[PDB]
Amino acid sequence: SETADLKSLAKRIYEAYLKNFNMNKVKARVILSGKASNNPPFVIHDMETLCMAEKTLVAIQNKEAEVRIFHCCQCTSVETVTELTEFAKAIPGFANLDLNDQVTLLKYGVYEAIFAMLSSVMNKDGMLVAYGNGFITREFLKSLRKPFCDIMEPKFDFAMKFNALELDDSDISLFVAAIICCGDRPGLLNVGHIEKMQEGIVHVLRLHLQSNHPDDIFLFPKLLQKMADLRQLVTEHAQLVQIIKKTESDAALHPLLQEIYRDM
Amino acid sequence: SHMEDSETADLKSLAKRIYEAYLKNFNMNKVKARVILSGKANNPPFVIHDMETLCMAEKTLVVANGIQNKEAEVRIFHCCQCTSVETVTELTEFAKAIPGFANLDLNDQVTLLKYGVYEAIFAMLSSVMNKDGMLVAYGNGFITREFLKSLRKPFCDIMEPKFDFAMKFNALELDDSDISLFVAAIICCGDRPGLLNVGHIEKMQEGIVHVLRLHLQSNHPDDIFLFPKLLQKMADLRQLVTEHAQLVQIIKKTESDAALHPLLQEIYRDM
Ligand SMILES: COC(=O)N(CC(=O)O)Cc1cccc(OCc2nc(-c3ccc(Cl)cc3)oc2C)c1
Ligand SMILES: COC(=O)N(CC(=O)O)Cc1cccc(OCc2nc(-c3ccc(Cl)cc3)oc2C)c1
Repeated sequence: SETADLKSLAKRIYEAYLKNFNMNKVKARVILSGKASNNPPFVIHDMETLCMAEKTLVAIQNKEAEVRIFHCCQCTSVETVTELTEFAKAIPGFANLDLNDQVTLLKYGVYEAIFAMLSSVMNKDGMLVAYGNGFITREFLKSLRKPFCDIMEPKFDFAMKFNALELDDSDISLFVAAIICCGDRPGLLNVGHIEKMQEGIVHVLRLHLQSNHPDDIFLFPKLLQKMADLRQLVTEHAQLVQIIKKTESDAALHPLLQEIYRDM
Repeated sequence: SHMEDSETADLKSLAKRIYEAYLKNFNMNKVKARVILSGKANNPPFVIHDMETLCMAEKTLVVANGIQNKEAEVRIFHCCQCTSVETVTELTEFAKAIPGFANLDLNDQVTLLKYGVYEAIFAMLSSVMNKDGMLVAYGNGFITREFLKSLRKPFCDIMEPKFDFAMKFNALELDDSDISLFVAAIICCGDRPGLLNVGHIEKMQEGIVHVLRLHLQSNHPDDIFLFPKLLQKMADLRQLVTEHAQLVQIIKKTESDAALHPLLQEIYRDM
């Protein structure tokens, strides 16, 4: 045993994952079963059901129904950004880094990470919203007017492909941690150590997937591709967001998310 | 007041003569298709969702004589054509059965058909589709939309746009009585280029359009504006077909193992 060091680290990240994230694949897959355990979610398929949801599920009414979704989306992503930061701090090594390195990894990582975890609450028909109490159809999102329907579709594409890997929360913890702890991110200060720290989380991820998915020994290689597809997905997302802000008159970009995009 | 007059018994006759012609000449219809999809029909469809079930399908559904060893995308491509060629035939027989259609100039019979057939195929294709996939092989098969997306460019760009159409179209909750009339109005279009007796064909559409109007008002008095909604769909199909005409040519012009059926070639020549 020298890897007894590593098997440890894997639980430390995954505990941090279970702690700092209210929404997880195992919880999300149980909800959408039909083995609902209590009440099932509430489905949104159009207006009527949307505005019944905007009643019972949120805290708006003045505005068009497209921007309601657009704004609601940011409420969720900001919460998640917060959860992601608390999770980043609970990664061994992350705290040790320059303050301005802790901010940069987080800047370029959070979205790649949001969309990877977003797959957990998506299937082909829709996604789990409002803390898991709601569910909005993919169809409904596509049957919204341009350019707002071009928003969510590409993420569904990603998720279907992603959930085909049939990863679990233990895999997703390490995977997400490999996304945050990335040495590519422009403007890093201690580039060499972030890399040594990456190559370390990458190692445990590789071996974990080999214990958990012996049935596909090439899963890790495939996650490195998904990591690639995520960076493009985010670049793509950056622009669809820019555009909607610089055209659509009632489009309100939260100042935190604005900053994240600043100099994308 | 008044019982039913024969100026409008002529109309329920038309909507009646057309509907039967539709049942006579189309092997697949919306009533059949939904029964097959609910699994309330009795060895149900066979799901295709990967390479294995694709290949193990062609074995027990179509074995390929002159295709056995091609790629996987080009199989679907060719497979698709067998179905549409079989549909054009069914569409032509159905067109011969529309009152007035046989009476038209022989060239006019084939021009209305040239421009109508794809508009009608995709309109009717909606019957065999849901959000997940579509019925294939005379009903006995089923292929995931998912799987059709999970092919490469530009092959996976073919079938998606028709799923967009169909989901919106099926939301109109139309039935075979409506579709029969709608298809007839598609074929009988006074709009199509190079027509030889444009005035009579105009008049002919107008009659079929008028029957469709009142039939929709009867069978769907809950959406009194179903008819206009359907006029929009005609438009949506013209462009769906147009876009489709160009992705086919691309796939012909580029993809070196993409054969276009010679009947379909002729059809496409000039759109
Ligand atoms: C611009 O919006 C986005 O596409 N995103 C937010 C961002 O850029 O920060 C991406 C994104 C990230 C995470 C989740 C997300 O969508 C969640 C989400 N939540 C709703 C919604 C609408 C009404 C009610 Cl009552 C409840 C929920 O819709 C959606 C798509 C969307
Ligand atoms: C070029 O092919 C096409 O996209 N089309 C044909 C054409 O243009 O004439 C459009 C089209 C028209 C009508 C139906 C259609 O889809 C039927 C269809 N049938 C299959 C298939 C594949 C393997 C097996 Cl074993 C069985 C069936 O796939 C598809 C899409 C597709």
